[PDB]
Amino acid sequence: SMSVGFIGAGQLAFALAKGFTAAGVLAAHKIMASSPDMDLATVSALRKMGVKLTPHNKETVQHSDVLFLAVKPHIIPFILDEIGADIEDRHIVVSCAAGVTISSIEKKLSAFRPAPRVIRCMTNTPVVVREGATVYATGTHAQVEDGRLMEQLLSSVGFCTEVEEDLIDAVTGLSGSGPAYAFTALDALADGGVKMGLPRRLAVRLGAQALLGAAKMLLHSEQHPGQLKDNVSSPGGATIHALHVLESGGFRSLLINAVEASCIRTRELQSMADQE
Amino acid sequence: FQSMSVGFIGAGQLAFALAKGFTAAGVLAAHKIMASSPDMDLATVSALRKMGVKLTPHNKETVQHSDVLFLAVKPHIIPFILDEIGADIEDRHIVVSCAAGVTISSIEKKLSAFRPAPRVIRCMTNTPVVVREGATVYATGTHAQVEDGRLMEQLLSSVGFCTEVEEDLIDAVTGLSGSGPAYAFTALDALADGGVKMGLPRRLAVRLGAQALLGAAKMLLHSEQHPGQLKDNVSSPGGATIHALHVLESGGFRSLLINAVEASCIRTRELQSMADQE
Amino acid sequence: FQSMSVGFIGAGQLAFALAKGFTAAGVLAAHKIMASSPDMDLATVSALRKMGVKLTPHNKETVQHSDVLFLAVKPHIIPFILDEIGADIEDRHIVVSCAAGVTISSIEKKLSAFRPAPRVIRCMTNTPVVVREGATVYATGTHAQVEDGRLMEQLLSSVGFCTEVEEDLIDAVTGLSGSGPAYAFTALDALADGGVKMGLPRRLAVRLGAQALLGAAKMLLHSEQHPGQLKDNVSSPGGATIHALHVLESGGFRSLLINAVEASCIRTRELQSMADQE
Amino acid sequence: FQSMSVGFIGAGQLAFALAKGFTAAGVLAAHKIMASSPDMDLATVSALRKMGVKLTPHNKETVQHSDVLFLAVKPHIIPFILDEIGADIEDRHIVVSCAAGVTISSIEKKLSAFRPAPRVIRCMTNTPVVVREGATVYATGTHAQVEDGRLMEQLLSSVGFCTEVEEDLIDAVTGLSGSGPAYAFTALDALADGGVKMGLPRRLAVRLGAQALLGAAKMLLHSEQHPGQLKDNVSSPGGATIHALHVLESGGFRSLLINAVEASCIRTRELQSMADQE
Ligand SMILES: NC(=O)C1=CN([C@@H]2O[C@H](COP(=O)(O)OP(=O)(O)OC[C@H]3O[C@@H](n4cnc5c(N)ncnc54)[C@H](O)[C@@H]3O)[C@@H](O)[C@H]2O)C=CC1
Ligand SMILES: NC(=O)C1=CN([C@@H]2O[C@H](COP(=O)(O)OP(=O)(O)OC[C@H]3O[C@@H](n4cnc5c(N)ncnc54)[C@H](O)[C@@H]3O)[C@@H](O)[C@H]2O)C=CC1
Ligand SMILES: NC(=O)C1=CN([C@@H]2O[C@H](COP(=O)(O)OP(=O)(O)OC[C@H]3O[C@@H](n4cnc5c(N)ncnc54)[C@H](O)[C@@H]3O)[C@@H](O)[C@H]2O)C=CC1
Ligand SMILES: NC(=O)C1=CN([C@@H]2O[C@H](COP(=O)(O)OP(=O)(O)OC[C@H]3O[C@@H](n4cnc5c(N)ncnc54)[C@H](O)[C@@H]3O)[C@@H](O)[C@H]2O)C=CC1
Ligand SMILES: CC(C)(C)[C@H](O)C(=O)O
Ligand SMILES: CC(C)(C)[C@H](O)C(=O)O
Ligand SMILES: CC(C)(C)[C@H](O)C(=O)O
Ligand SMILES: CC(C)(C)[C@H](O)C(=O)O
Repeated sequence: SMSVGFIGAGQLAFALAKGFTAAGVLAAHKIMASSPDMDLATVSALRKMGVKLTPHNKETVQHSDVLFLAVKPHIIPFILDEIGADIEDRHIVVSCAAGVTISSIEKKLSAFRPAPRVIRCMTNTPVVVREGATVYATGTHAQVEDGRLMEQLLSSVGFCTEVEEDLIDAVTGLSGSGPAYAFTALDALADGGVKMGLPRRLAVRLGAQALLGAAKMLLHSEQHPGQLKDNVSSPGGATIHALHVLESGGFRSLLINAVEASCIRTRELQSMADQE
Repeated sequence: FQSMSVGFIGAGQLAFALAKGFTAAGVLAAHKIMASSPDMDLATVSALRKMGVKLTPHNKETVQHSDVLFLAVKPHIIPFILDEIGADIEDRHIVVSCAAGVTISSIEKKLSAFRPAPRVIRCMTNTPVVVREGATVYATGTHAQVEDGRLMEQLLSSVGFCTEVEEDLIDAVTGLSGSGPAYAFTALDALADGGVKMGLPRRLAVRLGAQALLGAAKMLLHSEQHPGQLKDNVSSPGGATIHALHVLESGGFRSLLINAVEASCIRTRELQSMADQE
Repeated sequence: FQSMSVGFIGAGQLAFALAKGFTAAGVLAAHKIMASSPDMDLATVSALRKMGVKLTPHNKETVQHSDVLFLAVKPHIIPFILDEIGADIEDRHIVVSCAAGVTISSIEKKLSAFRPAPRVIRCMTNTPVVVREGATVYATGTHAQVEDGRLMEQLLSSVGFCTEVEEDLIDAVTGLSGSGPAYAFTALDALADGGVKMGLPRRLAVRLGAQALLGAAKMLLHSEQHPGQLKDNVSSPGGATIHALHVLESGGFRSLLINAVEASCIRTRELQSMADQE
Repeated sequence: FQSMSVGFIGAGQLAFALAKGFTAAGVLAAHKIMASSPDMDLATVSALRKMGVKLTPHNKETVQHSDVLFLAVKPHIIPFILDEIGADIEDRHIVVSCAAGVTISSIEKKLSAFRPAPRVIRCMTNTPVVVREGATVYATGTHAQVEDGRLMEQLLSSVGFCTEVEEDLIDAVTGLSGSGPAYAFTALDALADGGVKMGLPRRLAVRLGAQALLGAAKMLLHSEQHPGQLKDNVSSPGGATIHALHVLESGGFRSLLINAVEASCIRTRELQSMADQE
């Protein structure tokens, strides 16, 4: 029954729309997405899914019950000025934009109607295979059932939980950027397999299966990742020799550096936006 | 395969992980599984008992019970248990060695002193078979029948990915997907430390980091695109992800994971060469 | 036994540390202990004398006094004193070698040239036996009776942790708990320097750093949880500890301690290889 | 006093650790302790309840129960609970803030708006109070009576080392002994990895590494000698320990621990600067 809109018909709109329709929670034709350029590739893929496309953001707003903001963060103020007069009391406005605060969104929208229902979320591209990692925070006028509705919807495409808004920039550096850390690691592990004599295709398949299985083990275990590691490492054995060379390069410190750098850049960009 | 009895020589981490995976998959009833260990007071033995798996101190009883016999002892114990139960191997047995490094030829040579034509398969797997997401390769031995490889692939596919390989790939597979979960646990612990540094509670940071790794791995498995293209899709221009990828690159992140696979593979080969010297 | 007599061949640091621990524990009166060194002017010799330990320059006299005979000379002197005292070993003697690296085989070979069936135990301990918090492992030799191992474990448990191991673990134990105290002394000196840099008086910084290390070690010994979980409990999100852990990780702190255990273990094995060649 | 009543505002890790230590020491019966948290479903809340500690969601009830009132909430919550309970502080109350970074000045300013002359003590402790081996410092506030400091030192000495300091030392103490246990847990995990690399079972490696750290720390606390002298006594010429110390030095081991104390102390000061601005 629910009509869903995406302002911005790009990578994230495609990923969510694919996940929602694969989950069977939405019919593709009950989704509408808008972008200025109707000839983009993401738009073609959405079109082939059966999603409704239009260049006009107002049509997306008028179609939608739940309205996702899926444009780049510096575009958010422009489209809020554009469609703010079109937001109705029935709308739930879900901002997916990195860094952009609920306060900044409500300030724009409240100049039109007084009580906009805003939810901010951070998700990631694996919603496309229904294994996303999603957090959300509720705005000033978001009703209790608004947050419940959004958790049910986003749980259909992965993990979803409510957070205080002040955690979301850190979540962005961990699970928002996290898939890229994983793709980098998987490319490098495959190079390692190839160096040691494996065909590339097998090395890619085995590395990716190893990462998936290990992540699932941790999610299903009550034990600390160090204990799961201890269970792998036999005394004198192959694994503990390999963990040593990771440690000698400061492997752990690089991943900490990465989360920190993505979080800090997220905060720094929003600081630029608020100054502007 | 209801007519199939499965046994484990060794009742430790891998025997538990496989028995838990097989029974969760429904391909084996736990009472059709027997496992043996000289220490019936181990945490893995207690876990196997509560599953319904039959337990005995005596390896000979495992052999007599089993059709498919998994060798799940440490690699240096393999020649001792081959000498112990070699005279008990029957024509019906398929011997599946899971031991790192240990060659099919060394196993066949030991068993053939007792009865010619032992049916031997060598595999390398990993602990995530316990959640039915293992990564398993196997190589068939000299006297393994064609049906033996198909049978073993059917059984091991129920607990994850499984494919046949030439034996000379297995030591490298060991360094990639055998040791792989440990690389992942290390990475996930570090990613969680990063989440905590930036203000997340530890439990949430662990959950999100693990989910991000799982989802990305599944994306790559289900996509036709290169990991670099999927990575390019994450990084917006000027954005948070590309800033983070730069600091990974500045530390030689990629080279460390190459070093790891290499070090595990080389150690695997080194240990077997020491065993072959003995 | 409260009638048991104990001897040390080599009245140096370890003989002092064990004798101090045994007597502080009350398991031995100092007068049941005899120690021998060629130089009766050593400081360790004077310290033992003040405790009430019997001293002599003659290793034969220590052998005649003793039931349990500790060998506490430097490893390259072990063959020399075995040649000197071998004809004086009796049926009643338990010979306990504390020497790093020196194998039970090499000791039994020297002593068996004089008299068959020497009862030999090899141990590795560490200096904190002086405060009854040592870490000790032992392996029993070919002719040690079952009660010899139990007696030695009872004695050494009075001054710290003590457990039986296979002899092939002892060189690795040497690199971990034998050299271990030196790693801790280095760490405590540096932690104190950090406290001083941030404005603490040296005496307070030393006291707090050592207390923190002691308490943390005791927590781990008394906990069922992984050290990573205990570390996670210390680290509040965004907080001081997680910031400090990051700078440790950026320097490869963990890899340095792995390097250290490895280097001590490898050196221990290399030194014994040189002795065996000679 | 055996009539003294103790309260914890914030029934989390530190409240559990202190309550466990106080009761294990016998200085307080569990029923003289009350702790409050807004979520009565927390694991720390259940652990305290099993010990016999009184629990309530209402911070006012803890204040009414208590003579000595510990503030054991996260630092940014301190101003919130001072506003909540300030009108309930009485002449009899000793308010002991355990919060990292939070100054006596800021606490006395909030409480004095309700009632003049609050008796305030600030402390910094660490988690090993749970095994009665904490490291604790305290500074007395403007209106603390002389016996208030003595009472607090007597109480906190029951669970470890405790001494009075000037308040301007506490942020540095935080970086040394407050974060200290986490440095030790990291070191012990890595030492165990080294033991495992060289062939030790994990459980034995963890046990020996922790015992070595504990014993070394106890040696230093009981010795009059410099940690460098104790280190010198471990290092035999040409031997295993001095080889291992070299590889520590080549990685700048000492500098990493200095970096850590500094980073924790600086972060502690920075967090309080942010609070003071707010
Ligand atoms: N891609 C992901 O997996 C995730 C992205 N996000 C957030 O989602 C938002 C979009 O990310 P992507 O989809 O990656 O960027 P993208 O660049 O692929 O798509 C952006 C879309 O906005 C469209 N657009 C530009 N100007 C517009 C306007 N005036 N009106 C309407 N549409 C307009 C562009 O044509 C394009 O279709 C960003 O704020 C990003 O931070 C958050 C979580 C993960
Ligand atoms: N743990 C893993 O994830 C994987 C392990 N492997 C291989 O599986 C084998 C076992 O690995 P884990 O189970 O991790 O070792 P583990 O040490 O947990 O279990 C070893 C078992 O062998 C038993 N055992 C010792 N001597 C025995 C004897 N004479 N007869 C019967 N049982 C005896 C021990 O009591 C213990 O139950 C090794 O060869 C390892 O390389 C292969 C791939 C993955
Ligand atoms: N110091 C420690 O905490 C530990 C030391 N060990 C082992 O204990 C043995 C000695 O260690 P330290 O006491 O540190 O050495 P140390 O050099 O302090 O004492 C060695 C003693 O042997 C004496 N000695 C030299 N030639 C002798 C002879 N011909 N007959 C009798 N005594 C003779 C020396 O005079 C000196 O008193 C070494 O093999 C060392 O590996 C093992 C574990 C811990
Ligand atoms: N954990 C340790 O070993 C040490 C901690 N500290 C300090 O102790 C304080 C707490 O440390 P942890 O116990 O580790 O924190 P924790 O987070 O484990 O426990 C904090 C407790 O405060 C409770 N809380 C939250 N809002 C509250 C409210 N409005 N009223 C009452 N209780 C409330 C939480 O529910 C939780 O039970 C912090 O200021 C920390 O700096 C100082 C020295 C050592
Ligand atoms: C799975 C593997 C054989 C690599 C194990 O982790 C080991 O190190 O022995
Ligand atoms: C998901 C995320 C917002 C982190 C995106 O990958 C970006 O870098 O802009
Ligand atoms: C004990 C300490 C206050 C340093 C805590 O571990 C933290 O990091 O907040
Ligand atoms: C205890 C030990 C044998 C390791 C001594 O410290 C040495 O280096 O010789």
